[PDB]
Amino acid sequence: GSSGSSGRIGDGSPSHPPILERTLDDVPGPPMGILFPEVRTTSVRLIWQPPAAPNGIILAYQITHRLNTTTANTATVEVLAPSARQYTATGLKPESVYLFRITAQTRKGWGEAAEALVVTTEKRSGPSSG
Repeated sequence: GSSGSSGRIGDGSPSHPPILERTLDDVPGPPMGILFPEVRTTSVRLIWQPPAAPNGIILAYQITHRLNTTTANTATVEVLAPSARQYTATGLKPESVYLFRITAQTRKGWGEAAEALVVTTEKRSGPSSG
């Protein structure tokens, strides 16, 4: 009796690790997308967005409004819900500038904060640059 045989070898199969994999906890980042669509004298309304990298369930947010140039003791910051993308600021002095600091609240605390300035007036103005 007798017989023979033969074959060939080979292999290959690349892959990639899945993103969005937070092992540890940590406060969120700065809320980007701070634009002022509606801004009046003593009443403004800006809109922001959540941080692509929350790295933690948002419990709420904070919007600090104050006069960039004025006097006082502190700034009356307001806490928003974790499902708040926009906010309304009432009781602002016209013919001035206000700094809007947006922040989120997690199980760790308050992470980065997005600062956005907005003037109070009826005359629309926007240089757009930088």
